[PDB]
Amino acid sequence: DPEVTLLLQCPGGGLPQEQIQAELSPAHDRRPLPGGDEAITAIWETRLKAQPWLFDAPKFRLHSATLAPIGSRGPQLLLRLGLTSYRDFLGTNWSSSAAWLRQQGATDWGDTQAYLADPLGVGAALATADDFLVFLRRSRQVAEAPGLVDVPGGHPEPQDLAGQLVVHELFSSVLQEICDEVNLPLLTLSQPLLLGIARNETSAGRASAEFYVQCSLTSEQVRKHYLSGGPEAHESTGIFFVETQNVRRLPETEMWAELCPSAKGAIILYNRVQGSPTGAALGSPALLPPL
Ligand SMILES: O=C(c1ccc2snnc2c1)N1CCOCC1
Repeated sequence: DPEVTLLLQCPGGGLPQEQIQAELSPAHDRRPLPGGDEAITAIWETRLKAQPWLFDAPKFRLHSATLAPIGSRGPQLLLRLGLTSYRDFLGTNWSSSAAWLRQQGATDWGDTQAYLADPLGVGAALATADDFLVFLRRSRQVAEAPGLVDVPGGHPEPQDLAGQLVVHELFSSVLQEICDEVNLPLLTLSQPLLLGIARNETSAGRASAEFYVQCSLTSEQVRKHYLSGGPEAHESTGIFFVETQNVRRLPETEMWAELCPSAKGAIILYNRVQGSPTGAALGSPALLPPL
């Protein structure tokens, strides 16, 4: 799967909010382009002169994420974050020249991402009370990954002593994206666990935080809530469900070729961190079938 790379696999079945620190610093921002940020401005101007209803928005930038030694007490993860924007994304990661910016970053800074916006996404492996994961079909008319399968999520917009508010907004935003797109009540959702971070190599290495969220409703009830919004209540064109039993072998199915890279990230991390039992009971051959 060359279109997805794992940057972080979380320990202990995934990390709760209270075990994560963030450092939000201009030291973690994109570097100005070698010939100046005028190239980003020119692309934006061309875009607005064709689609003048478009608007810019701020985004978090992932610089890096450092895990503590396993088995330790105290904070278990440090997220190094800067700030970027939708405009900077359109002029760098989404640019036809994105691979040239990666080579220049290697040359100038020893960092393939130095000249990339790299806005941080969020996504969820969302499980039902009857043990299914939730999938969404993307419109065939959108610019990114048309007609492919996705999981719930988005790209959160800003607003340890400003850090804890930032971690709070990241955990909040994955629940908000589930309530807005799937139309579920907030009180049917668990507190999220962070499974890990996955990079989209088809979009020049931009990264998504991937979470595990449990719903107290069954697959049939989740479908009812999704549909009862009507076609205007969601960006996706349909919802469907796969037994957690069958998610284990999903990369061997015809569905895999239809998953967008960030949804592949969410399913690989679910299989590694929530699947793959470590103990004698769940590891027994009748509960963990060979092959
Ligand atoms: O939701 C998104 C979107 C896509 C990529 C990124 S990367 N940073 N934030 C993003 C936001 N879009 C694009 C514009 O039209 C509506 C759908």
